[PDB]
Amino acid sequence: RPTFYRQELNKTIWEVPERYQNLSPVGGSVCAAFDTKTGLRVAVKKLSRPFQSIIHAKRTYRELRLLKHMKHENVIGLLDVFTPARSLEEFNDVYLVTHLMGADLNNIVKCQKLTDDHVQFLIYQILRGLKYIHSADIIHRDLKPSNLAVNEDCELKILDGGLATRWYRAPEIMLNWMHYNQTVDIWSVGCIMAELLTGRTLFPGTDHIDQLKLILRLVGTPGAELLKKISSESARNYIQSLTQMPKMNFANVFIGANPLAVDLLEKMLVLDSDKRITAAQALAHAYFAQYHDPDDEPVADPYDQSFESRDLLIDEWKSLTYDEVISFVPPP
Ligand SMILES: C[S@](=O)c1ccc(-c2nc(-c3ccc(F)cc3)c(-c3ccncc3)[nH]2)cc1
Repeated sequence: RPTFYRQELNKTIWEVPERYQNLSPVGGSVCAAFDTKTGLRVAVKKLSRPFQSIIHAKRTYRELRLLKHMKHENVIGLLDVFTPARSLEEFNDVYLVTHLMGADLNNIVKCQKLTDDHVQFLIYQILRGLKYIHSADIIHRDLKPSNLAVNEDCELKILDGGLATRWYRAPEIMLNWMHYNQTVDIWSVGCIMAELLTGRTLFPGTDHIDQLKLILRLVGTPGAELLKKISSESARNYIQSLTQMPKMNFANVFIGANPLAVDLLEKMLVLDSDKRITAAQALAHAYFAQYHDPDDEPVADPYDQSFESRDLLIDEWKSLTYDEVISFVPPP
């Protein structure tokens, strides 16, 4: 058990091992710091109010559980996990530690003008991660350009993968729809890609209903085929109210962009989550011909998420977590 300094950063206080030095605020709370033990730069995240509510406490175990599982180049994982306390009784803090990344993808579309080859590498990467994630039966639900960490290199990893702007949500999340599927991430990836290629937000909706309008001026109103599946004597309904729309040509909507890419968008941005192309499929798409390599798009171990499915007490969750903290084996 390592020696910990203590120091205060802004209002938040910080209690970490000496192997990390230079703690430096990037944004619970994140600091950039130097890992003497490996001499690589890292991100230390101090979880906010870990075991406040049951809703926090479970959320804590979830985050630790996921991060412990994520072993994949395109997906944030755990270098170190640590608590200052010793024995169960003191335990009320959790700092998570990963490879520092230092820019997110929203400060890229706001810097650069990006090449087609850029979106290529970048989107491939997103789908590389996605696909490992989906293979564990986890669904992101919030992919958006601020959950994608990119380092100076143009390397990218997926942040917050399975913890949870309306702009990147599949329509089926904006219609609640309590029980959908993994292709919701695909919709987002479309929204991200479109914007990477064009420099403007695809669907900058002002609220939840404006957004289903914006989506519709593009992908068009649903065929009686899809309409039937909307669970409503009237939640339905509510769509057909709003005028009937031409499905626009992605080709013009997206003039100038590589037509491989545009064909790819036509398949991600499909109103019907059954006809939405999967992660593993979209990587076999020509757009990624440069990068693709079947024998290098790895799946994940199966992920145990029955825990999700049950009501424990604060005391029961903080205990399980602590089990997770001390049971932690670091990588290579
Ligand atoms: C969705 S909100 O925009 C949001 C922003 C940042 C983060 C966010 N969480 C982390 C973070 C840090 C350490 C971990 F172990 C896990 C995640 C980072 C991070 C990781 C590596 N290098 C720089 C920053 N960014 C999570 C949510």
